[PDB]
Amino acid sequence: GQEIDKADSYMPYLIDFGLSSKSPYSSVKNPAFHFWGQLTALLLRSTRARNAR
RNA sequence: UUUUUUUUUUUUUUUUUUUUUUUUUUUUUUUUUUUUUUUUUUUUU
Repeated sequence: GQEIDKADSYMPYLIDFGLSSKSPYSSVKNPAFHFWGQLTALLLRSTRARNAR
């Protein structure tokens, strides 16, 4: 019920439209996931994931 | 012609000092040369 897959939604602008002030979708709030994700990606020859914090 | 220690004397003989010391240790603290507001490819459509 968060319209995150919907074509033209407000969701992508939750921060700047001031709908939210603490994003659930952020990587700060998703630290473990962000890691494991980028790590696997890197082993799989990603260049994007190379410089991920 | 020599002489054949780039040896030498008079004792001597730590580029040893004793006065006590002896972390080029002080800490009252307090110790990521971390820090928060999201964020977190020196990503772009």
